[PDB]
Amino acid sequence: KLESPGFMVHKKLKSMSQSYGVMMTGVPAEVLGQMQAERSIPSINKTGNLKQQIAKEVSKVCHMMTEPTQSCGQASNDVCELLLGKIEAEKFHFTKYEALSADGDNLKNVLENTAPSSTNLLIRFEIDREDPPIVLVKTKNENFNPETAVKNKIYLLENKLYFIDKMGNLFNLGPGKKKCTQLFNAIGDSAEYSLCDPFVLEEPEKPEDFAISEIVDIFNEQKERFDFWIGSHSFTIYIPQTLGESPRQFYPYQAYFGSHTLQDWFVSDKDEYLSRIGIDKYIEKLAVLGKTTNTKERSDIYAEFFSKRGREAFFCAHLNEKRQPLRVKFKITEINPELALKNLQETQEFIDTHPGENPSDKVENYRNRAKLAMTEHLESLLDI
Repeated sequence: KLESPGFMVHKKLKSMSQSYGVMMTGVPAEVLGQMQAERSIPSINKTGNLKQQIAKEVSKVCHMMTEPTQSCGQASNDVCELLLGKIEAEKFHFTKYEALSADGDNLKNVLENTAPSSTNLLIRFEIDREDPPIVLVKTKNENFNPETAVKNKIYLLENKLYFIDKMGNLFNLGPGKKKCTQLFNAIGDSAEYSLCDPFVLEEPEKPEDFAISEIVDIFNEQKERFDFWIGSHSFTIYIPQTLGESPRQFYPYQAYFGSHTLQDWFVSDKDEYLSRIGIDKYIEKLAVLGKTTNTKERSDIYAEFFSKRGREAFFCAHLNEKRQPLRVKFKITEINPELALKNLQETQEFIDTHPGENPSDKVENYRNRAKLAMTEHLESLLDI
């Protein structure tokens, strides 16, 4: 089979990732271990047993390296870095996302206006869910420390009404000290109260329910100060240049934290499986995920596209239903296959430098050196 240089990017990336998993980041093992040691230092109690807490922290990290701990964002970053190169990946990273139009037209048209034989496209997607606060916590100010408080809640003190958002930003919601002192006393003593409860915002009876409904209306009137959106998935699609009049093919790439790595994805050939749906039908279903209000339909598309292969049935079932609305945004660039292939071969050669007859021996050698570098870095930093 003769294939374009563009397709050879995809084939090379897939094969290497299948074989070498974590080594594709190109990060030397001694660098990875020192970063894990530094990341776990805040976890260690200076007064306690040092030689003991070290062995525990190195044991956690050892556990994790055989668990699926690669995040979707990291997987996407790694693809963009390999395909675009370090410098142009950072440009792309500061490009703004465009919201996918209602039918993917804006994205279908970009594809319509590019010659399958001339161009190699990399599309990056992000998927956010709308996550507004749903609890109000009444606390006296003595035992309110804004640095520690749980996020995405509304807090009512005697003299302030605060919204702590997902980033820990503290928003004063507007009322003065007198109005807060009145709201604070009208409400009873639960820990938390709900702010979404029906016939508790529309048909209030109890004075406490009026107070609560009153805070809800204050929050809603100023809702555009806030961003309730939070990321839930990140992934890329690669569309290599075609040969002759061969049809145009897309390959989706992803990891999903706690479910599977980019390597697991490729080993399961779910990229090939989804490839067969065709880029139009894929984008079409992506669009549906964005506008729908149908929970079953929402959970189904998300699971079909983004679950570990073989778990389409329950990835988003029950507790893991996709209850909140989703929006789909994207951003697209072009690829110089010769740069991409050159970056993959620099990775391959960094991998070949590792002792080990099989790919699986190299990965173990990489993991062991990372473990050993993490221990020693932890020892040196703690004076053992």
